[PDB]
Amino acid sequence: SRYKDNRPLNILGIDISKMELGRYNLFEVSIFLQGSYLNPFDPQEIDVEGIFEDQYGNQYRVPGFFYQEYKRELKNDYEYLVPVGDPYFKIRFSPINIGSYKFFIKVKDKTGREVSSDKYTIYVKESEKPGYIRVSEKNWRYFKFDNGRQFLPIGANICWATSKGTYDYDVWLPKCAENGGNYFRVWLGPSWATFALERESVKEYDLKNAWKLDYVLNLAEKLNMYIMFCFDSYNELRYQKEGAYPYWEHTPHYEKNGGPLKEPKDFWTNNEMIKYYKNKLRYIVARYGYSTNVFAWEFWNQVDIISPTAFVIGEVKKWHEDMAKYLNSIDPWKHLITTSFAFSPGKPEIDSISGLNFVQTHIYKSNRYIDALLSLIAYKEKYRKPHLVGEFGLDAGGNDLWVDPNGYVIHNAIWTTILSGASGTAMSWWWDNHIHPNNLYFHYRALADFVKDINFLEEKFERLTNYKFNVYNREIKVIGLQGKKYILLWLYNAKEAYQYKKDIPNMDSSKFLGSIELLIKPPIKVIYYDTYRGEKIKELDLDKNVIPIIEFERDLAIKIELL
Ligand SMILES: OC[C@H]1O[C@@H](O[C@H]2[C@H](O)[C@H](O)[C@H](O[C@H]3[C@H](O)[C@H](O)[C@H](O[C@H]4[C@H](O)[C@H](O)[C@H](O[C@H]5[C@H](O)[C@H](O)[C@H](O)O[C@@H]5CO)O[C@@H]4CO)O[C@@H]3CO)O[C@@H]2CO)[C@@H](O)[C@@H](O)[C@@H]1O
Ligand SMILES: OC[C@H]1O[C@@H](O[C@H]2[C@H](O)[C@H](O)[C@H](O)O[C@@H]2CO)[C@@H](O)[C@@H](O)[C@@H]1O
Repeated sequence: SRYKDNRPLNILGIDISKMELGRYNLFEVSIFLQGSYLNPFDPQEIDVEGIFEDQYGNQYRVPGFFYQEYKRELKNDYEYLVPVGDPYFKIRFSPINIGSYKFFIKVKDKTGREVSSDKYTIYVKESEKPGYIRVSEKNWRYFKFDNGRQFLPIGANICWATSKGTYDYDVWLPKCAENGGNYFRVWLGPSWATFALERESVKEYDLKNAWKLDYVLNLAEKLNMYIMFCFDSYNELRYQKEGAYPYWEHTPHYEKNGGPLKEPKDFWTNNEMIKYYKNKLRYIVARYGYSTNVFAWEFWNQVDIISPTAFVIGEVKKWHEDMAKYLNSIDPWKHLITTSFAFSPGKPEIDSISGLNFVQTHIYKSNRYIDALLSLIAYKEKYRKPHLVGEFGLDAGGNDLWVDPNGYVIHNAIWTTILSGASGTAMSWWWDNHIHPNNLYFHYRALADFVKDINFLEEKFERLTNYKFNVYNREIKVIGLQGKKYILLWLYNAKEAYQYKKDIPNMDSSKFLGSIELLIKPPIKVIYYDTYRGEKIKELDLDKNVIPIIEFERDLAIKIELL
């Protein structure tokens, strides 16, 4: 209990970040206090709350959180955080309406003593921010912002840094954002993760790693990127003898390391563990819930491959139902909630629960993965909520970087997923050893420039059918969407798309290859798009439903407008 206090409860000072701010912007309160508590991360020991009210009756109860300031520096090849001042408490709020808000602070500690502040008034003006990310009410396959604009996630996993810490995100995130990226995913566990909150303990959270997460969230704010926060990863509950990067013997949950659990199976039902997990969810909501740049709360990375001694489907299901209900109830902004599985088809008993707002697929597969992605996307339409292919790679034991240095595998996956009805791109692994050093960001820029001017929420897209190839001496296949105004095609050569040795294609041809006939009514405008250079190649006005295919090396995109 390094942070314990044993003084009578009193507010000593309050700092306010600004009295005028924009819609959805951060309003931060710093609270200096003394009190009686053993653990500032436990609301039964000390409970800080900010009570906000707008002009329209809406009240918000925002939990406060323990905070330490740091100053970062680079010590050769590793980040070092120097503490600045004593720790204190913060409240982080974001206004959804404009106009006036009144608020005050309430604090209660374990003695039952309660103190409060006077009421303060702030004023909120309109801003450029689109709001929080929600499921689209127009098309349940897709996400939107509160203001109605679509959110199509384009990006990759960027789940932890090297020893350089936040200084790696200083490099990766601007490169991603300038190439059309608006999404990434970070890990808040296991204990070795850059942003691990449960580093030494499951009862107290790591203030340095939480500060790094602040920093990276602030960088995403500046770059208009949106983050999935993955709270826990399967390794935490997987025994050393089971392989696959296990970590149970080292995890703070284990009694050997000071935690409440004698075995990982007890995670789902141990009363002490459940209480501390809820405290962690409260801490996460308190410290990060304000942010519209939090796209989603994700409970688990691949919960199905925890130890088989620990995976009890009914208990994992009930835990997800209960925690999703608790998290939603304490989150004033009601962020999206999800979870993930390593098994590519997922677990319908869990994917079907209403408290998970969208489903995911992880798939690592080397052979015919285009067909596998299409099949999984078609299959999971049964859930009637968005589908994110949250992890994708070859099944090559991490050897994607030597097998495919040009990123053709990533290329194939992002085009296939977006044009098959998934909510956004397939999200690659290997951000640090592959995407960045091989400079693969251009693939995302080409795709983003192709899709960004289409409102997917309103096209009523469905997977392409009713088509007829007429192509000789070549095997061309199609992934496509047919909408009320647009038809989007990705054509690929089946004999070239899975070969990765050749250099990046340089500029297709002037020649006719073949044709594809579509069940559509002319006239139409046809745009041919180079998926590697990310540019229009050719435009063609047509009076019939037979679309010529120009010569191309590996793959080609076509945008068709119904006139
Ligand atoms: O440096 C930080 C940290 O790294 C840790 O190791 C990392 C490792 O470097 C990779 O980045 C790896 O990436 C995998 C992620 O876990 C991801 O969620 C996903 O998960 C894998 C899973 O790890 C595992 O490989 C699993 O294996 C399958 C296997 O493919 C086959 O199906 C077999 O029959 O079953 C097992 C499952 O029982 O496959 C999952 C995907 O299906 O895939 C990513 C790529 O592999 O993450 C590691 C951490 O999880 C440690 O070295 C740590 O010490 C170090 O500090
Ligand atoms: O920050 C990510 C890693 O960057 C590395 O530097 C790269 C740099 O980003 C760029 O790609 C340049 O062309 O090559 C450098 C490596 O040769 C390293 O600084 C590494 O430590 C970082 O983790």
